[PDB]
Amino acid sequence: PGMLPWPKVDFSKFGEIEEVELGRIQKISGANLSRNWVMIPHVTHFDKTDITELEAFRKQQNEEAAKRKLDVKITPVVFIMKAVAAALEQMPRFNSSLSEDGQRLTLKKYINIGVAVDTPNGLVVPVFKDVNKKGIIELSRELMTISKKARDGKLTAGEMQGGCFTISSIGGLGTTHFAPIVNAPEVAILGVSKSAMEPVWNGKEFVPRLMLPISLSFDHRVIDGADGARFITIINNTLSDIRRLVM
Amino acid sequence: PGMLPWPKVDFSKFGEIEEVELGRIQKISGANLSRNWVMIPHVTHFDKTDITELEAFRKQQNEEAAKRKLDVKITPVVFIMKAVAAALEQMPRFNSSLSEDGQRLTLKKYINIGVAVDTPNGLVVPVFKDVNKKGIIELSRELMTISKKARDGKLTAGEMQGGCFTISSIGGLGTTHFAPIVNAPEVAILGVSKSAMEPVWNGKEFVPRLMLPISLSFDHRVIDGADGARFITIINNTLSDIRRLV
Amino acid sequence: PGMLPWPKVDFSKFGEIEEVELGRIQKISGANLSRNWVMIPHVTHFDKTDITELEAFRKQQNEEAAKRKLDVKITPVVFIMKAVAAALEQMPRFNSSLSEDGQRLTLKKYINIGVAVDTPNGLVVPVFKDVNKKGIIELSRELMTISKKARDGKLTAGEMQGGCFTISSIGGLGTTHFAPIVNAPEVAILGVSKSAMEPVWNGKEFVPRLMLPISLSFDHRVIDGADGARFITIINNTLSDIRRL
Repeated sequence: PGMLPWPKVDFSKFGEIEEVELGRIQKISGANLSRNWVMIPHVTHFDKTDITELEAFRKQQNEEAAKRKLDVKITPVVFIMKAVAAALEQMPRFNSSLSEDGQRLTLKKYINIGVAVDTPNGLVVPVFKDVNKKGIIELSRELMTISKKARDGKLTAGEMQGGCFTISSIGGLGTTHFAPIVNAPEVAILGVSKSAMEPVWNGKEFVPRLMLPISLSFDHRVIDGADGARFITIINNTLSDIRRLVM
Repeated sequence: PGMLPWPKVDFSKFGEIEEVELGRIQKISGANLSRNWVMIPHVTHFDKTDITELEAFRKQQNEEAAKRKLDVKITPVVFIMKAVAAALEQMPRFNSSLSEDGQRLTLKKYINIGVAVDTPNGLVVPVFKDVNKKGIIELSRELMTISKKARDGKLTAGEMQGGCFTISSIGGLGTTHFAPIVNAPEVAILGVSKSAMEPVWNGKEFVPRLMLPISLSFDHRVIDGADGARFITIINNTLSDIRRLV
Repeated sequence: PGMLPWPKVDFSKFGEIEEVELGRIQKISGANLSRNWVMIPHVTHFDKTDITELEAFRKQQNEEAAKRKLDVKITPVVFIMKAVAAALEQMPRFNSSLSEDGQRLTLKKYINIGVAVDTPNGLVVPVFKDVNKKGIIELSRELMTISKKARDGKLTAGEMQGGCFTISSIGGLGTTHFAPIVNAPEVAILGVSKSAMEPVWNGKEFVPRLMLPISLSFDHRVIDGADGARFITIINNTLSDIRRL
């Protein structure tokens, strides 16, 4: 509009350089991000959830699947998808998309969750259908299947759409927290960082508990701060108690 | 300008949908927020303040107001208001507004603070006048009244303006920290998250202390990083030491 | 465009005011920030690094130069400079700049790092050249000189040009973490907050360790989430395993 333009400077004046044309994909990504960033007023909430019992449960279930030879591995991100899916039911406004002119809100009745997955071509986001209607075992098989397909790059565009919400877990690579960008036309995204044993006050003394840090970036046009806090809390509570497993 | 449009998707290829029009109030706020988001380069500072003594002082104070029947609950946010007000005097540049062209900064000598209150239609921000000249009892009394007014939706436009700074306390609902958006034409906003008992090093051992996490988002055109850190430290030091309060 | 204008309010209605015109510098940096904020999709990563051994080594080195009277104070930010420079080597894509149209990426082979320094007129960012080639003692002396120069306001043009990466350490003044704005045309910026002794699990008990909080904002058009995590982890690992030097 009436602002300063990009800073054009001769980099060779300082030393050797090398210029590279981005891939066509990297360009599309960059274009979507520039739009998302400018159009969506971002607010990020941070939180930590006690997954001590979730972890013991996950290992317990993997053992049971091992003795009867099921060839299925339950990763912790499966429980995160389920916790998110449950939360989208209780707070339907997070399961939505805002119109282009920002006038109308489309409330989605179906629950599909995109999960960021690392490929040699950087992160991509496959979408899992009806997370709310599928069990841990079935989702784990899907995640397993989609994983290798992801790392090979044999991915169809059709598999990468229909998302209502995104989960990005980068804790395996690091960070204690992060502030992600919302994936339009979705209205929110959950970030997951590395877990760690922490001293938690029980009322008389500190006790070691396995804490999982999470973050929630949301479109502030659609969601207000109070509703954001209620949402990340529900996810917290759900993850810190796996009685949701016994339907 | 020359960027991609909002994605168009036929959402019904996926399942049942329901399109709904936003409320009048909602379109206005989201329109304010879009402007605030792009015209204000945001920096967010995070911090934690030891409120162990403040909590004991607060429960002591209104158990005596109960003894004299003053009909007033002292909420924690009242103390945060005073701490912010005191910090605004010590660093006047935080109590200001940038002109549209960004050449002129208006330093305000008055101190009014907007505080976010939850209502049936979401958070609203009523403004409290001369926070630096009012006592804990008076502010708490206004707070009870104005919050009650806000929930019924009877708030007046005059009670919604004159703001110099904004406080948003959502810790009663959750989060350990958050990064809020500045409410133009203001310059800074303070967020308050949920408190927790945490192990704090005393020099020889860890001891349990009640820690309140706070956050400060500010207009980086007006405020640089060092002053932002100095500002949140003052708020921290004021809340962690009730002497500075009185 | 199709957006609200800046709010228009007469503030004298509410009480005493005083309008002040910004200095030229303040106007200039504010204009830069407004563009950077809008043109760069920001993502901020957070982390903590165990600097217990670094701090013990740093104090040993200072006490040595002290008795020899060599006039050199090693500050923690010098180690961070070395850690970042090293990371810039391992992950060259952070050592770069994106074109105005966002189609071309300029990979640099030189490593210059700007470090935020406080002055009577606020923070300024003088650039230190060839950090990957220079030692800790040498950088410490450079830092002392340029810092005194900045506080006196005698920094040349060239002394503040050529940066590839910015480090802003405000931990001496406060904060437990913060999310800074990328200094275009750079691609990332590292913030450093106040260190504190924290309990750390060793497998059977909590032991006290000195933890330094760091944060990383970056141009998400160039850097994705995974590589952002890898980058901040390298700096973390380098700072916690001082042996690596």
